Amino acid sequence: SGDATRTLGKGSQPPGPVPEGLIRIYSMRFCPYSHRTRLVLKAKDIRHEVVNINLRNKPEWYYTKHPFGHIPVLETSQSQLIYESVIACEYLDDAYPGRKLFPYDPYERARQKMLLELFSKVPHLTKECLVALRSGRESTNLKAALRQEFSNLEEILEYQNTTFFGGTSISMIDYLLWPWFERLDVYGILDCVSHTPALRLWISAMKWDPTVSALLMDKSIFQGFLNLYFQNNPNAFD
Amino acid sequence: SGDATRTLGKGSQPPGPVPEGLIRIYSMRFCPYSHRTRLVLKAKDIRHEVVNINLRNKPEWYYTKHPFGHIPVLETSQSQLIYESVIACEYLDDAYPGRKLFPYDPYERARQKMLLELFSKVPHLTKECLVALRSGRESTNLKAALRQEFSNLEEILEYQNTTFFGGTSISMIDYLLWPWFERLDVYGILDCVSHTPALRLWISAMKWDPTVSALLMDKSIFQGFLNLYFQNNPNAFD
Ligand SMILES: *SC[C@H](NC(=O)CC[C@H](N)C(=O)O)C(=O)NCC(=O)O
Ligand SMILES: *SC[C@H](NC(=O)CC[C@H](N)C(=O)O)C(=O)NCC(=O)O
Repeated sequence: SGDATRTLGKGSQPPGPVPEGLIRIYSMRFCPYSHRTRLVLKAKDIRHEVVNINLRNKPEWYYTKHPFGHIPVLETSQSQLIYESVIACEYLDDAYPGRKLFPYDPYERARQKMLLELFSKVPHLTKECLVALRSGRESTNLKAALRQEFSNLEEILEYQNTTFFGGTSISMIDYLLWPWFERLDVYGILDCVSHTPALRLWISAMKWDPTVSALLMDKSIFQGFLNLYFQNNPNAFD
Repeated sequence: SGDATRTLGKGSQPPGPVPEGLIRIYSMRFCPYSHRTRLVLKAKDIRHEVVNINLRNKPEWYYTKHPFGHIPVLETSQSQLIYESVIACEYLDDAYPGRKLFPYDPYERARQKMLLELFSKVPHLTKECLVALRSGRESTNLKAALRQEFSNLEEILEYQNTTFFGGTSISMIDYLLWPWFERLDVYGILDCVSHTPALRLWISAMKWDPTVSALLMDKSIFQGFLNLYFQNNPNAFD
């Protein structure tokens, strides 16, 4: 919600300076790391501007935002740059008022970061699973590894006996995990959660969250992206 | 300072419960990750107990502190477990009063975490360098890679024109990086900072810090450790 604009690529005008009272995020519509920070921006009700970046043909000026041209990057009114999706999310939460997403209790807050670490293998595994399916490979081994990681997550929800990873209602950790879980269906690996019932309840509960729901990707647009993407078609990155 | 005790290994008595008003850290005298958390414990003047763990022959009960028996682990009076050195350090800083090690400003705090990420390749590279030297390998390539990482760090200090990574005086980020820098000499890779003058000034400045100085390892004990270690001698882990 609010990121439906053409990407800027090589030869594009850099945006103006960030206006006072706004923060800016450099994103890309299909990037799960950027998705994570956009969820936090929305959930916290932060006034912001989304600038999409062309990852195949990056604007030369974009390397002045991140030395390797990665996304997400946050850029403030005072010229300050913040990156790593997790560092970005955490900064957003501390810097801005209203709803607090991380717990106040130091221990509870640490627990969520520990849960974040337990999840660390999932992003690259889902990616490897996708790449395998998209080349026609019998990706039984990667799926088996993903299922294990998801079993590790299931045991947390199951032990805590709460709907969300951080308790009875949604919080920071839930948004941090969300984007890869949204992608399972289109990735073709929704079956990797067939054995994890609390994860499946969590997925349902997440979709009902105002913020999660507002930012849900259109499934058919996303399928088109993946087709162009795996053909290395420049149109994917627009 | 305060970690000069025999390690507990297989068949060892587990320690009692953590007494009210104390936090406990599971460590090992030569572990750089644990060293990081001990520096924070000391710097914050936190009342604590250090329990050393035998990494070659782990106590069976230790898997009830960390599922893979890693260190450091913090254990509280209320039975709570916190791990990952960085998560531990961060929790310590938020939970305990007096001197604050991370900056108060959200942006400045985020910057330090960004500096921590820039440093991320250094631990395993220094380890690979050590392993290479200790088997008699012409480790020119690993040293070249380490030197690059150290050049990346030098440019930060140089751009900021301050002694410490977080400013004119010592702070959290400095303690987080410290342990690998202490180890360069005994590792045999002190020459990998020959080209980085602010890093070398920083190293000198760090050694003068009350906390850093208090926890400095004895060089000859450490050489003995490495000899036993690379011989897979059980005595290394005592
Ligand atoms: S989704 C696009 C890529 N983003 C990242 O992999 C950021 C990961 C960070 N670790 C994080 O923010 O958490 C991306 O920037 N791809 C462009 C590239 O050239 O790598
Ligand atoms: S120094 C001993 C080892 N510790 C770690 O590698 C912890 C690293 C974490 N990422 C961190 O705390 O930052 C260790 O626990 N070795 C024992 C083993 O069997 O791996």
